[PDB]
Amino acid sequence: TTPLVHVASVEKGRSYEDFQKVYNAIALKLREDDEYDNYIGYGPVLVRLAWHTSGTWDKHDNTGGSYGGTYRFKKEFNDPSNAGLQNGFKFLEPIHKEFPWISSGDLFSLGGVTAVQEMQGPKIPWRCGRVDTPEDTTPDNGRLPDADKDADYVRTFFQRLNMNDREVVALMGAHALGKTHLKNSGYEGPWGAANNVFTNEFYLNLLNEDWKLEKNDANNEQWDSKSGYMMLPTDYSLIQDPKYLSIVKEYANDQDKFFKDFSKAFEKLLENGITFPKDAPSPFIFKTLEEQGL
Ligand code: HIF
Repeated sequence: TTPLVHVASVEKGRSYEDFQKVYNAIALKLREDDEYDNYIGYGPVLVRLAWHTSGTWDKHDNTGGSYGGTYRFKKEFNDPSNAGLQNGFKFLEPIHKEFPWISSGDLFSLGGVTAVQEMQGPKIPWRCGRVDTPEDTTPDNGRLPDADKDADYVRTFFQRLNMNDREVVALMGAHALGKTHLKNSGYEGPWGAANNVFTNEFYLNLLNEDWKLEKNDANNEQWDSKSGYMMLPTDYSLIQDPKYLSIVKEYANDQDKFFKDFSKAFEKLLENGITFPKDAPSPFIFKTLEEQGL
């Protein structure tokens, strides 16, 4: 199959204002449904949904990616790697119902951007234009990463998504959000204390906590601290590899730098595989509910 080209196509007649309204609806529901997952809220799962719907991309043939919004098809939403994301999709259902004009890919990705910003993270420029593609364009399961591997695995894995060392380490800071759930992934526990506030806590915890390699109730190894935090073997690999370690230390000591680098890497992740016409609108930077006094 020849390398497909996905050209961004703006939803008919829509502009910044239309998308800010969708952002707002998502942000308002995030505030409303705050009891989810023992009051962590839907922020983390929406970020993970944005990542997993974008992370199926393969730079070699442009298959997968955020463009098609293929997670709406059974093969992909039933991917074992996506266990638990159905909660995020259900959250977005009423949003898509109110704004039926937005594409699935635009909604999934915008959900992640909205969550990060509302959780006090950096502003993440976002571009519209993803177009829904047929069920036969859904990528096969197995493109998302395993968590029981080492640094070499992580480095090699992300090369498929065209991410370098700094981009990988910056992206990983998102694990400051939410937690692992034994029933979903075979891992259990949060990475930090501020589960629904976007900060550089992930890096400080990796470096400052005293970690012990233990077996959880699913008989899988994970690193645990007496504080009640955990790290996946892939997370811990960031301090085992000397190159990753240097970057982890940088972000643990510069919140602004982490925010700026994460913003760039996350937008890149959400845009991989998409060709934006020269005359396409500039990226949108949405105002938070707080900035709008809403
Ligand atoms: C090395 C690559 C990665 C691996 C192996 C990996 C494994 C897991 N990630 Fe995660 N991840 C991102 C966001 C989030 C978020 C948010 C969650 C929390 C979900 C929740 O419902 O709380 C979240 C949960 C989990 C879980 C637990 C799922 C569950 O049990 O519910 C696993 C096992 N992740 C990213 O954005 C990204 C790219 C950077 C940090 C990124 C990279 C990797 N992630």
